[PDB]
Amino acid sequence: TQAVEAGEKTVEQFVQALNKGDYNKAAEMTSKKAANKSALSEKEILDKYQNIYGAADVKGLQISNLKVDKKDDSTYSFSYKAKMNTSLGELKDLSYKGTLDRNDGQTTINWQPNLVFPEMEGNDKVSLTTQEAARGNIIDRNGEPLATTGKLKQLGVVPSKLGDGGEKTANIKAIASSFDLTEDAINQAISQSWVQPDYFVPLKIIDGATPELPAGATIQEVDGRYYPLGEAAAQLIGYVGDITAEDIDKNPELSSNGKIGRSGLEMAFDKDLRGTTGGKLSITDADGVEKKVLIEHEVQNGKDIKLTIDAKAQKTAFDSLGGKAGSTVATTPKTGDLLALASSPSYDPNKMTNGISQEDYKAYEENPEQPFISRFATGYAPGSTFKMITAAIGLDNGTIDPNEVLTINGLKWQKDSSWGSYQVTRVSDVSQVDLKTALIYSDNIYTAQETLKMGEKKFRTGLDKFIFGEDLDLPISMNPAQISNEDSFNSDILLADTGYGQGELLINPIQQAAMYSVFANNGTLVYPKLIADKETKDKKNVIGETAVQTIVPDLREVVQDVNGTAHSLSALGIPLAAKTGTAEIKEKQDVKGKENSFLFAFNPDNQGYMMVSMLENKEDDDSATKRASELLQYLNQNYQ
Repeated sequence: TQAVEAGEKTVEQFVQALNKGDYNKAAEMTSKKAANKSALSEKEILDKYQNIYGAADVKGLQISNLKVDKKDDSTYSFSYKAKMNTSLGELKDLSYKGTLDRNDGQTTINWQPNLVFPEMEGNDKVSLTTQEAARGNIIDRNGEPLATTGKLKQLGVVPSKLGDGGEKTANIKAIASSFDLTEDAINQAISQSWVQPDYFVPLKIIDGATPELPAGATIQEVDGRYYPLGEAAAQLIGYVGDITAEDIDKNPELSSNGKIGRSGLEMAFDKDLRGTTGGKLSITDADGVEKKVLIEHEVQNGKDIKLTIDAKAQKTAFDSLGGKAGSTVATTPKTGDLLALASSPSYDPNKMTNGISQEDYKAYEENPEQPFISRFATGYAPGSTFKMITAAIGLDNGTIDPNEVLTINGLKWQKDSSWGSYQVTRVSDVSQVDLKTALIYSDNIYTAQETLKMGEKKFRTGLDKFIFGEDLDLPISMNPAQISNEDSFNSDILLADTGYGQGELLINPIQQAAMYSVFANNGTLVYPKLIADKETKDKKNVIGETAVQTIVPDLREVVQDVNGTAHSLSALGIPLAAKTGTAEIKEKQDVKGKENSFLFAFNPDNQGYMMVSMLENKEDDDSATKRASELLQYLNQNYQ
């Protein structure tokens, strides 16, 4: 019994050493090389495991049903079931067997080639054939492609057919002036270490028709990942890169030759898009005559993911931002379909997945506007557009009388001298302000006063009926929206700021479009939806239908009244209920004050579309309303 427990522990340590990849550690637990003892030396056992288990990318060896008994005074037989993960899948129901040797004070494994794979004997080889799986496509709601696998035009040069001295410089300047590329860049490419005289040196992917090819230039068609929309949806879709040795160490079922998504949806749906590697792992004899086929299954190409995105709306929404910092979310508020998730500025996913230089990538990672940020999923303060929610809450608890008129003098206001130097600021010096006037002129002083009259308790009771703290069911990496840092404001100033949407509030544009959807469903919140096949989830009785029928007509006047903040949208001549907003941002790291411009708009007649747009750190005389003329036309025409 005492010697039997050491045998089991030896087997346990042996499998553990194999599971952690330490083959030398496992090989040093084997007995001496002999006929009935071990079959190979320690170094030979190391090489056999490293070669065989490394070719199949074996990882995660786990055992069960371990039984160690006794055969003689020094031989102890053992047996266990085992399972492992390979490049083709999981090998299950593996019946291993062997013996041990307690010659001295140490039990050692009588190593045999059947401890690699069950039915291996003598000098049996292992063969692994694999067929790559084609990565699936990402399409919009109408089948238009957002991420596909197509043929690309690879522009490159051969240093031998280029020239010696003079002709080489002239052709490089000709291949540089014809394809828009630095003359020093072509020389740096053809002079790298790996380059040999008669090699094809790739340079740039051409997305149009082939221009004139000077001497040495040649195009070679290669298949690779292609993104039609380009930077317009680079943050949403993401990109794919070459699979590295560490990625295979993490997941052996990846292709050691394929592509893996690095960000966005290409990464979120990498398992559903990469497919499963087909092939056959088998045990062959001395040559290539197969004995036992361990694993085998046909190749399964990746599935296709169909999004709710509208391809043209996504392109229009991104281009409308004009390269500035901001985001735009367009939805169908009754179903939650995400028609567009634009984020600007952006990067080139085609340049990212093909040939990207360490200089252009550094330019993408140092731009203070940070193009890599998915701004539709980044938590921001909602701005003065949030007064709608504060008003809708005030109408449900009877705090806000739509006809009651507050008397406000000036542009700054504070409850008490206790506030110190902080004052709620408004842009329009309107004396007699009621609810309708406050929404037209975007009066923060009205909202700050009604919020304080409402009280923290009633205000949070209305806010808690929304989606604060909820993790949305979307394949987009996101943090849930918060009302503040803690569950209590503990500051009348912070409560007033939260009234008009800029305290410790953090709500990303997707969560904003969710909360604002109540105005298109009579107080019923419709969760956003990105996958076309999913069902519409809703949250009924968020705000009162009385509040919606009171605020939406006022939101119409935001566009129709000549002093409305969105009156420039009346140029469209379409039914529009809209709301604008601003947000002042100034932390300790900020130089001066940075302002964010917001616009919320939707069709109040048919509820066919809804739009929220933001301009982060706006330039002077710039606004989200200024750039929303085109997207609103498209959504009004194509989504009734």
